[PDB]
Amino acid sequence: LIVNVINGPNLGRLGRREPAVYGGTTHDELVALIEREAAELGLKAVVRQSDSEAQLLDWIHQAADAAEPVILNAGGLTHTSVALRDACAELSAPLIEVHISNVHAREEFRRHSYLSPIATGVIVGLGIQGYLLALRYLAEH
Amino acid sequence: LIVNVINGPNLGRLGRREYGGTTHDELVALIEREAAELGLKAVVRQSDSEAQLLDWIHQAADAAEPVILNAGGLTHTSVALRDACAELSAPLIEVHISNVHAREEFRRHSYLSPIATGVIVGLGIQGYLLALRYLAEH
Amino acid sequence: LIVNVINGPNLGRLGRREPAVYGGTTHDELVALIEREAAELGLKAVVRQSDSEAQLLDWIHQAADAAEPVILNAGGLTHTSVALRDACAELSAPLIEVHISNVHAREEFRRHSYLSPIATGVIVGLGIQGYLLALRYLAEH
Amino acid sequence: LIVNVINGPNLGRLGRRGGTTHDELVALIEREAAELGLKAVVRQSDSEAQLLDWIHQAADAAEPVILNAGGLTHTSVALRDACAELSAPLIEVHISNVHAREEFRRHSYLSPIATGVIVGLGIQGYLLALRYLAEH
Amino acid sequence: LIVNVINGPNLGRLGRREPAVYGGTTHDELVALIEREAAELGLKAVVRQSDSEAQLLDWIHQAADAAEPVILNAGGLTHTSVALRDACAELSAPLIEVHISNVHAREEFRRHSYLSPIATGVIVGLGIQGYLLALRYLAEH
Amino acid sequence: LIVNVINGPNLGRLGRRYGGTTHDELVALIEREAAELGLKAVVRQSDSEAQLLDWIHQAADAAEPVILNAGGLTHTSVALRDACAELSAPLIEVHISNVHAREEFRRHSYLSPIATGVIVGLGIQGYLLALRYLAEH
Amino acid sequence: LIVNVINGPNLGRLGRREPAVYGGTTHDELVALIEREAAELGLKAVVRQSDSEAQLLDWIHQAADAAEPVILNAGGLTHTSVALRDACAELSAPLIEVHISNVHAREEFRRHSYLSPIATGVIVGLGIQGYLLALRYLAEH
Amino acid sequence: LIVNVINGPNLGRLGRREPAVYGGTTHDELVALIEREAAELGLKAVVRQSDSEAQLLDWIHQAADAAEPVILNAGGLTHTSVALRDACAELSAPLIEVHISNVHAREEFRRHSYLSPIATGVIVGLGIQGYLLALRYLAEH
Amino acid sequence: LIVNVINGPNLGRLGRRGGTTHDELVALIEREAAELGLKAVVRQSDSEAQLLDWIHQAADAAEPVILNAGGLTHTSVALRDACAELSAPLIEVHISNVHAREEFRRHSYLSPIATGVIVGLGIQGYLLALRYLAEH
Amino acid sequence: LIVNVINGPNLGRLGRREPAVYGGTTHDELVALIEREAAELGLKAVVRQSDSEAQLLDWIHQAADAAEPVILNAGGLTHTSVALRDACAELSAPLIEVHISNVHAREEFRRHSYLSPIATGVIVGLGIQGYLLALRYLAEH
Amino acid sequence: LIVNVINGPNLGRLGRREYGGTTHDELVALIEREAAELGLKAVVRQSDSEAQLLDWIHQAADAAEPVILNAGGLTHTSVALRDACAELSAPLIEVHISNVHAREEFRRHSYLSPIATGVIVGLGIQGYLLALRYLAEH
Amino acid sequence: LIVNVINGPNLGRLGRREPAVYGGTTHDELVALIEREAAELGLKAVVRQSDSEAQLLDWIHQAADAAEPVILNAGGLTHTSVALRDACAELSAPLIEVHISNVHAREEFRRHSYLSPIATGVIVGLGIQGYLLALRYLAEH
Ligand SMILES: O=C(O)c1cc(NCc2cccc([N+](=O)[O-])c2)cc(C(=O)O)c1
Ligand SMILES: O=C(O)c1cc(NCc2cccc([N+](=O)[O-])c2)cc(C(=O)O)c1
Ligand SMILES: O=C(O)c1cc(NCc2cccc([N+](=O)[O-])c2)cc(C(=O)O)c1
Ligand SMILES: O=C(O)c1cc(NCc2cccc([N+](=O)[O-])c2)cc(C(=O)O)c1
Ligand SMILES: O=C(O)c1cc(NCc2cccc([N+](=O)[O-])c2)cc(C(=O)O)c1
Ligand SMILES: O=C(O)c1cc(NCc2cccc([N+](=O)[O-])c2)cc(C(=O)O)c1
Ligand SMILES: O=C(O)c1cc(NCc2cccc([N+](=O)[O-])c2)cc(C(=O)O)c1
Ligand SMILES: O=C(O)c1cc(NCc2cccc([N+](=O)[O-])c2)cc(C(=O)O)c1
Ligand SMILES: O=C(O)c1cc(NCc2cccc([N+](=O)[O-])c2)cc(C(=O)O)c1
Ligand SMILES: O=C(O)c1cc(NCc2cccc([N+](=O)[O-])c2)cc(C(=O)O)c1
Repeated sequence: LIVNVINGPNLGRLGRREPAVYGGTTHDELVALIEREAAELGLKAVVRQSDSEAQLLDWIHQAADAAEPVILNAGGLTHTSVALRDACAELSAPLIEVHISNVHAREEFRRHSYLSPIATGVIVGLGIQGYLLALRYLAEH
Repeated sequence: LIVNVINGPNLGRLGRREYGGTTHDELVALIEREAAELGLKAVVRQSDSEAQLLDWIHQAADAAEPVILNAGGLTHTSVALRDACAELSAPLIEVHISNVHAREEFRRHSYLSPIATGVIVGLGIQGYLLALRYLAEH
Repeated sequence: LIVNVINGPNLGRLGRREPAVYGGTTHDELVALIEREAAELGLKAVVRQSDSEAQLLDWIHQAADAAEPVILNAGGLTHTSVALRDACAELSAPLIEVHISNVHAREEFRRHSYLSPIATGVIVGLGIQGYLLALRYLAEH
Repeated sequence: LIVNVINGPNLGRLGRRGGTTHDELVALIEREAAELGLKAVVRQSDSEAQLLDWIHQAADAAEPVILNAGGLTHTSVALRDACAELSAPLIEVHISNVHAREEFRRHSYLSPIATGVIVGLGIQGYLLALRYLAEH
Repeated sequence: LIVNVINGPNLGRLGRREPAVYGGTTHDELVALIEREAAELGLKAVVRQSDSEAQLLDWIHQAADAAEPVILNAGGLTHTSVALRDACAELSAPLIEVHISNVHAREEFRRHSYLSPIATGVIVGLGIQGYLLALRYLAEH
Repeated sequence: LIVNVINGPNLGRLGRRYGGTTHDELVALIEREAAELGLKAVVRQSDSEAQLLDWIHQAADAAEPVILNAGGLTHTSVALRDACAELSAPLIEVHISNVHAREEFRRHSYLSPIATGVIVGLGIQGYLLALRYLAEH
Repeated sequence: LIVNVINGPNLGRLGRREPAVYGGTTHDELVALIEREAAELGLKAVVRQSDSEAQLLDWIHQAADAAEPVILNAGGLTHTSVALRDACAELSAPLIEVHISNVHAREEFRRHSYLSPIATGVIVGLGIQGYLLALRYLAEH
Repeated sequence: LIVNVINGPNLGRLGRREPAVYGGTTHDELVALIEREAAELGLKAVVRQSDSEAQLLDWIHQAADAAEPVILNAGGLTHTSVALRDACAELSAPLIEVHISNVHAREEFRRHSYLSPIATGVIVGLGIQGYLLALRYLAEH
Repeated sequence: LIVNVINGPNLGRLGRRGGTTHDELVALIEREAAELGLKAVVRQSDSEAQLLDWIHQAADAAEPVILNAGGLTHTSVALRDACAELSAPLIEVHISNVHAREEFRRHSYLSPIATGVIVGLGIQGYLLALRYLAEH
Repeated sequence: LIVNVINGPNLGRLGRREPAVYGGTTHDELVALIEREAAELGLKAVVRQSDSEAQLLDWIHQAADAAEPVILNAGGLTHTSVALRDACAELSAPLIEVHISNVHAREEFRRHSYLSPIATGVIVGLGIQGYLLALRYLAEH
Repeated sequence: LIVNVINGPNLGRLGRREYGGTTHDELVALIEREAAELGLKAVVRQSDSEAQLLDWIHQAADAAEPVILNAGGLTHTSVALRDACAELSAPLIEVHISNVHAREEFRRHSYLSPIATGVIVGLGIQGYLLALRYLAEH
Repeated sequence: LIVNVINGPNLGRLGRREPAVYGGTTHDELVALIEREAAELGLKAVVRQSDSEAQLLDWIHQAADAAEPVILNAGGLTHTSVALRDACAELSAPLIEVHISNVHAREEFRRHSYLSPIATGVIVGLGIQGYLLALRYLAEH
């Protein structure tokens, strides 16, 4: 089973920026770390990142079409794109929203999510380890 | 390293009446075994009483011990619980079995989330094990 | 047929005082007034009062295991206790919420109820006799 | 003592998508009324104007009112006003549990100036309203 | 110049109630007072009351058709009817909203009028005298 | 295959200050189209909530569809909504003007959540297009 | 009987420009008309204007101590000043709020008044004549 | 006469995803169906779809300079995009906002729109036929 | 001549991560109240039901109350109703300035029914409130 | 050590209207009491009152320059004057807000204060003693 | 060519700030020199008195003189100000020294902004100099 | 010394329609004035426009990485885009927001900006000159 991990706006600048907020692991490094861990779990992971909403929707259609699960961290889109939420609503396989930071201890507007109500589950504020714990849930279903 | 798992009211009624599946005494064994398997000691206690929860959260404060907590309904009502928890130096992880952001609008706000290290929602009984794992690393 | 009447915080000092917004009847004379009406319609009503939210929950628990119906007047907790709502959600058997005073005349915080949406029905502002009226609903189903 | 039972718009439709038509409820009420020594005058209208005149008449004659106003329960100040004048008890009644439903059904204009409220106890709620009046 | 005085629902009950609100004058006397003042001011006045919205809507249509000013006290309808407002918005002549009591000192729900924004002017809380001040406004324009 | 077209408060006043064209021209226009489509259309207009509620009850009992333009009652009357909810056949809300370009209070509608669909701002043809949707159900 | 007419900030600017929002009558001409009208009514009108809040407080204080009625158009202070409210609260004689323009046909902030809920009545939109009308209310006490 | 029919994010999935509403007609077919209807009415219907907000913006820019009509189903963007609204306001030919499903009967955030207050009119909940319906309006006016 | 000083949830934790412990607090309050002609009973509980019992006893005994209900200030309708019953003065004290804090701390169920409130003046609040009671 | 007791609008009229609510103590009796109290404690109280916002500003500016502590009862301006807050935030010394009446048992608009969030503390509802209690806090720091 | 620079409450206190480091006296001299460098005359006044502010605004209205106004807190609280300012027929520029959008919620609404020609915020005392430069060109 | 001037969606069509709300000067003419002016200050301006949020985020990343200041008119995204705010938050050099029109004289949705609270400052309503007055600030530091 393939499992898509999809990262949204600004997330390709992970590690080089905001290390005190998002940890020091880079995104090139995130991919490898997650690839390694899906393998160990008997899963295969496609980890991708984009600053373009249109790209994100395309990858979401692709997963919806393959019946593939999806670990999504939309960055700021989470609280703004109806378009995104509509795309993830097609997903037969489970959907796990992840955010490295604790969205709830942060600005007011980061506390409302157009995606949370249609997701299997959500993990927030557990750093980069939030992706791996998401794989783990999927590997068990 | 001792890890505190705390379950708020009505959580003694787990399993009985439908999600999963698992009962409370069962959940105790899953977590307890998983924890040791990770090299951790876990006490798991449930309570229908705010004062009992506050007491456990005080004892864990004094003891600098990490806390994992499904406070339940009190998540959305209790300022006392929130202030009890703010004292914690060790990580605190909020766990909810169901996906609360897909429920009534009043479970969509949590007094605990903004003072918590992290939050895990909608992943079932597995949530606890995942919190246990995060703690094993930090 | 075993009907449960539960009374939450502050109702213990009924009659006693204040007696003008709730009326003359004591808590003990309430038990007895119900206990008799319980007979007059053929059921065996259990009446209990506690200021402790936890006792109440324990009692709602029992009634759920027993599949026994519930008449509930949970003082102020009505408006602030999700856990009390949650425990009441479990009732196979009917739940009648009763408030002695017309809570819709009183302060605004008193005009929303967490219990109201998961209850079979609500009786409000018919005084002490409202408990009795709801005993009669249970007789008829 | 003549208790008035007034029923609002759409309530003549009773029994359609309790198969109790309006006409049947009038008989279940009138029985219980006298099975308690009271005269119950049960009426229905789709006209706000009409209901307002009915409440006028009860106002002018110190008679108790049991009111299920339907929609107008949430919309009508003119109805709130008229029911304010009732010196005798007013008991607002609704067959379904309005709190289990849409948010707009959760506010009532009537509830605050009413003596008491019965909700979602089906049709026996009208009857219970009477038993209360039975005690005055 | 014919001027229209229209009164909404419950306004036939002037005399009752409260005598505290409201005041002493019955609808009849008010009707008689208005006609007296209107002649005295050199205008003909037609005072009608109804508890019926459609009835009030027709009285307004005719005033639109005839280019007659209206002095309007709609009772509750002030705060609830788009129909009435829509209808009054067709009046080419002046429209003066009048209320007997001080609606800004009463229930929050009375502090909003659908008519106020499309009226020429508004007089409130000045009792029965209000109609006669409205009258005077109309006579000078 | 009958379609009820019901207009609400004020729409009697059409053509004398929606668009031009009178109410009488409207009924005429709606019939010719309904016939052009193998439908019979009964177009009535009241100012009374009572009169409307009643027509809705009749369409309910007869399982006829309704094109409704309730005027201001769209935004005020829960009564009108409950009667409309009874309908088993389609219900199509229509407005002549664009209710979303006007005052705020006109931008929420008690009917829309329980209607099949809504047509706003396309003037009088708004009714015509609605019948045509009913033609293909 | 002494009657006090008090105009708040900007109302010294009356007549000049001249707005079609307010009349072409200057604030001087307004004084003349009121005192004149009051004389015809057998009242004695003192008409004063200020841009200073504190000065309006002093005049209200002075009206309170002499138990004289007040016709008030506080301009915009209506909407912002609690201090004016508290000072007007202590009047025993009537207080009639007057605005030249219809303030419900205007912007949102002009549609709440700190004063309305404590005034005897309010006249809004009838132009300069509103002051004369309020005089008539007062002449008839 | 050229009419532009513009479909927003996720409308490429038309037919493949949840059919209760939006139906079982794919996007390809709709273009055929729209194209045929235009022939019948003596119109040329250009039908296009993009997940790219910038691609939509460009198409709407073009429709403006050409003064061509626009039928627009912007999907989610309806509720989240100001850029879209602004470009649309900029059109001089009519703009019919079309939505396949009854937006007003779903989640509250689908109940407010950016485009509607600047649209000629709006069609909702009439399925794929809305688009045919909007064409008819355009054919006559 | 008795004053009740009742302390809510978490306040048993004082001086531990403010400085002054709860045992110091009682010490301070008792002496100062003695210095004023009063006798002060200073109780503290994390349990809502116990606070109710302490407020009940005081309503019965017509003794004044000083109350730092902790978080219970913003959640407990029960507690408030219990305090509504008090006939002698009810003074609300918070050690910190609850208005410079989170939004939910800027609203109290209690304040609207207390004689008055003292906020943000640390431990001296209690003593200050004892001094309002000496004078009445 | 000098303490600034500043009283806002209407407070000059203490001891006159509204003996219930504000007490029987006059402002002159207040200025005296506070002065005697200061002596007993080792402080020198400077008590001033004004209905003028510009004046209170002046006074707070002066306290700021002298790094003197301020006890302020701002009257209405508590709820309205951002300019007041601004001047107060400049104080190095403690700032204790005082209200004679329990503002939290009165109109909602008094329930919220611009100053409270930047005050050392607030004492409300204890009548005139509240000024002496504030003094006494400043005597210990 | 006369330009009115009007400073509202608390602005007499610049330099004993918390808001730059320059004083009101000094700012008066900055502005005057720049205005003259720009072919203009700037009258710079500050008052803590709303009534005073209205007067100057009345005068500049009657003179059809443009206005640079930094109204302090009154920006958020005075309709009387809004009203006085609406009368001006020459441009009105609202200036603030500090970024108001980055502070309290109450600072994010203005009675003036809606009827100002334009607004300049966050750019320090320099905001006054640029405002002048716009009036210099139009 | 590089200064990035970056313009959002729709800004390409500057000059063309409008010339009322923001207009007259085309985007090219704009690029020329800014350049002519940036030089006279001893700066170099890079002026780019785009309809694409991704592209906009890309240019902010570049400025962010280069430590160059940014004058940004994001247009609509001012109000809608978290990701752009997060991208802007990483800049270490001043960020200045500019809008040609006065955004506070317009619709309510335009009266809130995600970037103002993280910008150095904002210039609004001075049209094109805003940009030139923004360079001028940068030249001073
Ligand atoms: O807006 C949000 O809720 C949000 C946005 C983002 N944006 C992505 C981002 C923002 C700033 C900087 C980076 N980065 O990785 O350099 C990445 C992340 C997160 C999170 O993972 O917790 C949450
Ligand atoms: O309101 C909540 O946030 C909440 C409350 C609760 N309450 C405990 C509870 C309520 C109903 C039923 C059970 N149960 O386990 O049978 C347990 C649980 C959960 C959860 O982890 O899904 C979330
Ligand atoms: O929060 C409520 O709506 C509520 C609270 C209460 N509180 C219980 C209570 C409070 C104060 C005093 C008494 N009592 O028994 O004198 C009882 C009662 C009722 C009622 O039955 O109408 C309703
Ligand atoms: O809701 C209102 O704004 C309103 C309603 C009404 N309703 C008419 C009314 C209601 C109850 C009783 C009577 N009456 O005359 O006994 C009359 C009047 C007035 C008024 O003239 O101040 C204002
Ligand atoms: O409040 C509304 O949404 C509303 C009210 C109405 N009211 C009907 C109406 C009011 C005033 C005048 C007329 N007329 O035809 O002269 C008709 C119509 C429409 C519409 O179809 O756009 C919408
Ligand atoms: O804010 C208000 O409600 C308000 C303000 C004012 N402001 C006083 C004012 C503003 C602009 C111009 C003038 N004037 O007379 O030159 C006077 C007047 C009126 C009114 O009398 O209708 C209402
Ligand atoms: O609900 C509140 O705003 C509140 C809560 C509390 N909670 C009591 C508390 C919580 C955590 C720690 C302690 N403590 O022992 O220092 C005390 C205190 C205060 C106060 O006195 O300012 C105010
Ligand atoms: O608006 C307020 O919160 C407010 C206003 C005021 N206004 C002062 C005031 C109003 C009416 C009468 C008097 N007085 O001194 O006779 C004084 C006082 C108080 C208080 O000390 O509790 C509180
Ligand atoms: O309320 C505002 O938006 C506001 C208030 C003020 N108040 C003036 C002020 C308040 C406190 C302290 C000072 N000062 O001179 O140190 C000045 C200034 C400014 C500004 O120029 O950016 C903005
Ligand atoms: O919503 C805004 O804050 C906003 C949006 C926009 N949208 C950009 C835009 C919209 C329509 C037309 C054009 N144009 O240049 O033709 C440009 C501009 C401006 C401004 O520069 O004042 C401000």
